[PDB]
Amino acid sequence: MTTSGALFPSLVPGSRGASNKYLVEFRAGKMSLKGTTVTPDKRKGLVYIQQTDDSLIHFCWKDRTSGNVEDDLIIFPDDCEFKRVPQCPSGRVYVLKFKAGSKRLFFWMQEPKTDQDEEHCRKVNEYLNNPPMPGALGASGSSGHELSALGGEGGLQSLLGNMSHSQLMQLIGPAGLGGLGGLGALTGPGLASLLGSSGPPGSSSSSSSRSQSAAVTPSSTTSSTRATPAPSAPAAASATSPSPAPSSGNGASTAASPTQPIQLSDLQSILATMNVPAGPAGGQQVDLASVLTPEIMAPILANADVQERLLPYLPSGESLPQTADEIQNTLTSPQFQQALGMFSAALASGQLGPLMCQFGLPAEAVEAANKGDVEAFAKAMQNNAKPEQKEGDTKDKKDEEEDMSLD
Repeated sequence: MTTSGALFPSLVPGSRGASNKYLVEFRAGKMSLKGTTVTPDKRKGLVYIQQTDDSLIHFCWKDRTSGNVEDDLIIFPDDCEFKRVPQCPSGRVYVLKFKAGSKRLFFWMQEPKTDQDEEHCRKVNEYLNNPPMPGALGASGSSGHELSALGGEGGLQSLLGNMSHSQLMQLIGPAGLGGLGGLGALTGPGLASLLGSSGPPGSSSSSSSRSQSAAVTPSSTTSSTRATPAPSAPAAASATSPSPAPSSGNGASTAASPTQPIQLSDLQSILATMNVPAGPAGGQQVDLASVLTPEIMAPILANADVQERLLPYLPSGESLPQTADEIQNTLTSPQFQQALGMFSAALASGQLGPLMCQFGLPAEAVEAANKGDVEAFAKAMQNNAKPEQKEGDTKDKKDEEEDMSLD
């Protein structure tokens, strides 16, 4: 014997008395590449945020169709930023941008009430900014250097030595530059620190040595002004709340809105070479497939003269359709965007031009196609997407025939 047989304290207790599992949890889904085309993954999902035992932020997305974990990442302090997409009409689409790597995961909120929209964003982005007091960050005071940081070549120099005897002459320019940028900076003011750089009154100097205020006296006496002052109050025109409207960017719409990328043109180019199933010389290739849709492009891309310009410019890893009853009926999306993008490259060069004349496309598109104006070609085919009028059936103005009616 050792004890009794009336044992009870050998079944373990639980918790649920302020012992939370997660830092943040909310209903949201995401978008994914289905090839070159991005599509929403229209499952019910959950995003959640948790802390690691190393004291970093663990971010996770899970399914609610069966309940599976689908994606998870440990994120370092400041390494990501979560923001709402401004191009969204409702506001429910969001983006987690990774500042290292240039990766963007586009999310979409599946919470019904939009009253919590900014509240979830704030809670997420505060944990990405401020971690729950880690000690695993490291230290650097007078050490912390990598002696190579891997291999594969670096671009810190163009050549290690340049072979040039004639290297004494400087590059000649059309004007030059002076000392702008070497102004001296702030050294630490005391006499005007936060004052605004103003000086003392000018009423204290009253010597009266000169009193010149006019020289418009060629006849000497010209004192025709008897007793009529002119204060001259408005020295300049100004407004407290100006609001432009004529706003032009070289055209009254063309670049009048802000279209400048935040380095995104270079970042999307390297991503297209590294992992994204896109083209680095493209972007427009993916968009024009929504404008020049399969119904119009079916007999065009089914012609051999177009295929013989697409096929040799193909980068390998794709095989386009060859007949119109494939293109009009049997498609996904990426294959058509690849076809549209190789088409637009040959069109923009001008050499595809002659075929548009042979197919029988609109005269404004046929003109644009032979120049290489893909923007005007797309606009012409979008505006003239109709037959010989469709905005009323009353274009049938027959007024009888008497046989002798053909001349």
